[PDB]
Amino acid sequence: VDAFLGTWKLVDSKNFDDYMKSLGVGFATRQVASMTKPTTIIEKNGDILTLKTHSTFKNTEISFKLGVEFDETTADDRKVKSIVTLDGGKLVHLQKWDGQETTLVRELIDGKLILTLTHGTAVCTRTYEKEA
Repeated sequence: VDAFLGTWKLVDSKNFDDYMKSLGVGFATRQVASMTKPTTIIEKNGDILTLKTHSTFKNTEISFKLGVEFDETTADDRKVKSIVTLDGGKLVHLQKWDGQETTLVRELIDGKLILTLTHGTAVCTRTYEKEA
């Protein structure tokens, strides 16, 4: 997990508004979150991986041990069971709640954190460059 550890600012968000409508997010939060560029910062302690998404809405902190499902409240106010494991340098995250489940697949392509947000026929592929 070493290549993840660093500060990362949003460079591109392809298909963001299509993913936000598939989940159920109203027009003012859907438009302000596309204008916002949030800073994802992955850190370490002793197996406790602290991923801090610093947005102009609510700052979400997730603390995770690689193969452990944890109950978490999101920035859109939702109880979600959150299972992230490492697949050869790839944090394959799955947040699941009452029929609806979104995958947050984070993959290093040429020093860039590619956050692939897939739900109901709308994949938002988000390029982040390293600011560390």
